[PDB]
Amino acid sequence: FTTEIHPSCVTRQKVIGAGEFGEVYKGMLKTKEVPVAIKTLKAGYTEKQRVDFLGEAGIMGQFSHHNIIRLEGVISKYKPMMIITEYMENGALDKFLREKDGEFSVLQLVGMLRGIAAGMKYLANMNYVHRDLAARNILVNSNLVCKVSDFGIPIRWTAPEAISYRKFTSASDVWSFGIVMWEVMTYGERPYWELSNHEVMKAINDGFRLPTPMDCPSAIYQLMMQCWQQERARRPKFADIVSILDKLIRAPDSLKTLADFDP
Ligand SMILES: COc1cc(Nc2ncc3c(n2)-c2ccc(Cl)cc2C(c2c(F)cccc2OC)=NC3)ccc1C(=O)O
Repeated sequence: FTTEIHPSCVTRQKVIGAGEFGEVYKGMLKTKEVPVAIKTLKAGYTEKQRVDFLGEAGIMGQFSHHNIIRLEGVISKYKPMMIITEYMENGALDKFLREKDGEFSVLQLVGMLRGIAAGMKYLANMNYVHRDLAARNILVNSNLVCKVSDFGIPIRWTAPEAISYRKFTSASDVWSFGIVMWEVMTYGERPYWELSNHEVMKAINDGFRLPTPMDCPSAIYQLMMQCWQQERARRPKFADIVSILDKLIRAPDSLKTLADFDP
């Protein structure tokens, strides 16, 4: 099932974006009132668009994890149709970190990566391949919890066997996670900067990998490199990534850089 919500229990308060299917709002939901994100289906939709739009909520409704965006419910009996999710105060991860450049501890950044990895582990253990994992598709709440969203072709986030041979697996999601680690540790820099998609694919085949971010711990960058192994069977699983990041968090000197020992 999917909880069906009566439109009188929703208040749209502010437009916060333009989605694939229509406008997206911040609002409130009566259940004590809770802040929500509200995706609407624009009037004048094709049957395919209506099916696609409501399919997102079908997938999302199958999952319940602290690092996966919560579906509160849908409005499908009234118009416009709406998908109601938990509101995430700090928005998209890549934009959040760019606005906060240099303002987090390395422990805090690794903790965000730990949450993302835990959400992805849950997805993989439910045999869900995401295929579109990127910092723009992760949301951050006011307590800095990061949650995967976007349940429904960007070359530089995709594993080469998925580009060349359309082999999308949890292992290719792991490649994407590596790129996400690099987005996080650079505070939202664009992967491969403005190299062309062709130059990106060419460099990866020749063995180029993204370079170490400034002040990135050695174990974190080497974990990225392991996620970017050309042969997908040599990549860590998400269960391994979660276990590795927990060890680093528990030995936090492993995360320190020079400024932690000087000005
Ligand atoms: C977009 O900007 C924000 C969104 C915020 N919150 C928020 N919370 C939930 C959602 C969204 N946005 C949002 C806003 C606009 C758009 Cl177009 C989409 C969404 C999404 C969303 C996403 F960010 C990525 C992928 C899929 C999404 O919907 C499923 N999911 C729901 C908060 C702050 C900001 C900000 O920049 O200050």
